[PDB]
Amino acid sequence: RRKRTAVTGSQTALLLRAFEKDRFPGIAAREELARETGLPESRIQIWFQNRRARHPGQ
Repeated sequence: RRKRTAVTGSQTALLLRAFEKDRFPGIAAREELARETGLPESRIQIWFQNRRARHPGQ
């Protein structure tokens, strides 16, 4: 178990917008999102994975 990352409302909103542009960001795009959101890139990867599995689109 790693410590569960607290994702804020504003962070979620920014991730949802990037998801609309590309559902499979590569590591460079994820590192950009990491810098923009404050989340570690590793956590952005997991966020996108879960999003794809649970709420694709909309």
